[PDB]
Amino acid sequence: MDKIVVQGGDNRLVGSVTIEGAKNAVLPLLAATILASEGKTVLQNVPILSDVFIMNQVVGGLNAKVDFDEEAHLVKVDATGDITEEAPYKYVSKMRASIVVLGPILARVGHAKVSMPGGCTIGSRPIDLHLKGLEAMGVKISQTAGYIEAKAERLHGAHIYMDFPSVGATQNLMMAATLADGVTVIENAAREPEIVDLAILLNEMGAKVKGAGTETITITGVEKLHGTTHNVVQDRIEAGTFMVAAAMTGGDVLIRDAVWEHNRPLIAKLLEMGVEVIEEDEGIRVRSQLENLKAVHVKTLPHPGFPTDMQAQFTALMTVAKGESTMVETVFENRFQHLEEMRRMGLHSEIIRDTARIVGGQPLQGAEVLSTDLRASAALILTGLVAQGETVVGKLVHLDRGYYGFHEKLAQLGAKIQRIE
Amino acid sequence: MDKIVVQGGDNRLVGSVTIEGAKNAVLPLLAATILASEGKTVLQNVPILSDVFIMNQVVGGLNAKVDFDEEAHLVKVDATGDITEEAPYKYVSKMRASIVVLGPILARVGHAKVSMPGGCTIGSRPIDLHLKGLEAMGVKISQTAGYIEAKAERLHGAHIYMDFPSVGATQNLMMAATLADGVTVIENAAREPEIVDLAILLNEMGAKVKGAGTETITITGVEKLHGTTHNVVQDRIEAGTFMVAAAMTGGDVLIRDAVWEHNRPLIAKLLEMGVEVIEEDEGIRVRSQLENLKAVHVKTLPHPGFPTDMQAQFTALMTVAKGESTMVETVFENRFQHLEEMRRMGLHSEIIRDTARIVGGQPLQGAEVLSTDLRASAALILTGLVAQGETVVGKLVHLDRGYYGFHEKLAQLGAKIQRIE
Ligand SMILES: *[C@](C)(OP(=O)(O)O)C(=O)O
Ligand SMILES: *[C@](C)(OP(=O)(O)O)C(=O)O
Ligand SMILES: [Cl-]
Ligand SMILES: [Cl-]
Repeated sequence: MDKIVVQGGDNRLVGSVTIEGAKNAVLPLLAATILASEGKTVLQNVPILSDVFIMNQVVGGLNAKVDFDEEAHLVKVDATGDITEEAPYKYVSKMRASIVVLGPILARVGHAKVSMPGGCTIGSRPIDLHLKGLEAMGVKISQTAGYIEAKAERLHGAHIYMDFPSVGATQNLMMAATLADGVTVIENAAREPEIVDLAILLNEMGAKVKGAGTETITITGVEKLHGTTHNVVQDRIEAGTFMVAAAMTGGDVLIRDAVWEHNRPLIAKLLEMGVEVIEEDEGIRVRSQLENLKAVHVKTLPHPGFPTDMQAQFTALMTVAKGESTMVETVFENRFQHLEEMRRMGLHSEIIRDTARIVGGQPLQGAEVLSTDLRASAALILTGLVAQGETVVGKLVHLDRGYYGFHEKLAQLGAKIQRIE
Repeated sequence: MDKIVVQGGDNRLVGSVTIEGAKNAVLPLLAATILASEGKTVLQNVPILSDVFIMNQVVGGLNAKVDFDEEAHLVKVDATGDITEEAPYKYVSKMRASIVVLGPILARVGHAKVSMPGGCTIGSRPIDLHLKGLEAMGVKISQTAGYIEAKAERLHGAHIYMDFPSVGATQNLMMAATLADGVTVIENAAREPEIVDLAILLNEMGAKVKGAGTETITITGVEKLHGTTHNVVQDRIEAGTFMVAAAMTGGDVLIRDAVWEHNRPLIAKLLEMGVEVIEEDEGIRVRSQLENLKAVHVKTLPHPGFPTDMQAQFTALMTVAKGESTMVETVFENRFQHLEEMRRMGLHSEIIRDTARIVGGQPLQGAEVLSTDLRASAALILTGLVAQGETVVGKLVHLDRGYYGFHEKLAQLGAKIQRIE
């Protein structure tokens, strides 16, 4: 379909950029609207992304009324009617994150039918942590012709120790627990900012959720939740993507209203590399002198460690620094596909299992490249800014799941970039 | 788009099956036709596959005349004219194996322009072994706007120790060596049957290639090669796929004219599992009693070890054996994607890095599933034969690269299977 075309070199980025609401918070926040049996829920700062339109179809398919005012970045949900139980294959097959309606359907309805997710290109993503935790809460799981068929005669709390701090499983279990009998304790919980924002929404709806952001979340079940109005937290991955873009072009960019505390492990590694990062009244400013950039080691880890969703973009910055950088991806088994396409731009990298070694300063050239996944697409476009000549990036269906107007925002900062239909 | 629909649970396969010429031999054999400056080359037993049509476009684009008589399974090549140098992005981006014209173009023309391959879904596949070996032969490598630019002022032999026995790099280097000055020795060479068949063709064309099938290939360069007529070796992966299908359905199938020596590590593991494998005058017969199948351990390795191109299909057979089987995939890093789609059919598997553990005897159900790659597609269809209910397999573009008439061959053995347009 469309292509993004970048004229390489001389793309120093200068100016200010507005960041959308978080893709990875709005999807579970929309799932949470099913819990409210009284009042309507309004989410503000909603990003206009393909994944949001799909989740609105999933929630609407449960007999909730979903209205998306795109100009106002607002979604209104009326879940006060009789909620139904099915999340069909036609939606789950297009977006794995659809799975986070399982918990709220079980809490509100007591039974659910959710298509089992299949393979994902960036790694094996089994949902046993979701299903094991729900079984501990009294849910009987069957699987029939591709569907998870879940029944809770009397959903109840459980003391769950997570083998891994799964973001999606933590969200599913927290939401199921809000209307379960008694207390649920999730040990080794995901600590990501999106977990915190979901807990804020649930507490605004009349739930009793404590500890979000720590390794232990405690939920005290209640009889019913109420709708509320809530601003989606800023997208820290879109914010971090523009911080990386500023750093690798020797730019000076103000990322408007960026949250320092969400951006911590990225900001610390940018400061270690020699990038300047300044907290100002209107946002976080990122500036760099290209000759000051030094190679670093990064290891992706569950929050508060370095976020896997920033890894591909950070490897693009490692290409311009001085020395050999090392990126260790521990969260996803197969998230270095962008480094394979970057070979076409002249980038040599050494990949052994979960570790990529990248010598900075190689003389890259623009080439025709194809996106394999959302963050890989952004990493290819960022590398196109610094390569010599013209880069053409295709398979933009991936970029459109998580960035709104990426080429327009880069062009207003001074990049020679166009999106051609 | 097209779908394969399987009615499962009762699909004992009985009868005889014809196997096509090898997709992994015909592609390098077609590249080798560029070496012949006198006489035309005729390949017989050519399979009707999408990859063959692309390779015919690559070779035709070098100013060789390529005629494919599909009814006769015959390709005729006239490379006696002035051969050109470019293998463009529009072909390499659709088929990585296009890269094996680099060696023969350098041998025949002395310069080449070949699009650099990018990412592949089943694993990182860098071509450094190809380029390092060509540099040792006097080729100067540049990279410009996505293309490998290669020039050999006077191509010559080299004593190359391969870091890994790469099939494609071994093919590229042995073809380049045929017209180089002096002797080339490839240590730690690929030993696969497709290497042996390519060496047979080169020797029939007047080359001096010795040692194919062993860890050391020696090539003595000559001035020019001549066209010849050659039967493509039988596809041992299609043959092995029907051996696995017979075993997992408790069938009795004669795989016509199968070559025992090419099928060795697969046959030995089938015998260890309890399958009966009988060498007969018309082919290799595979029979099994389902209650006799026992779990086994398999590790993929370079030939003569167990072939990675049989791994996915063999994991489908592991689902019906008694006990816990283990599959270690050492050749590719991302080749367990079919096991994630198989969770939709009810299959639980434990995947840690390169190792998959599969408990046999789980009660699988048919579901709608999507192919991720060629051998994964075959593995999903085979699992559909034994699951209870209807399996629908999509994304058949992958299957069509390596199997001709797969659903028709299974239906004539008794499978309840249809390909719907
Ligand atoms: C991965 C990216 O999951 P999703 O697309 O989000 O369902 C995939 O399917 O490749
Ligand atoms: C792998 C399968 O290589 P190819 O398709 O053969 O070029 C890929 O590109 O996914
Ligand atoms: Cl389904
Ligand atoms: Cl021979």
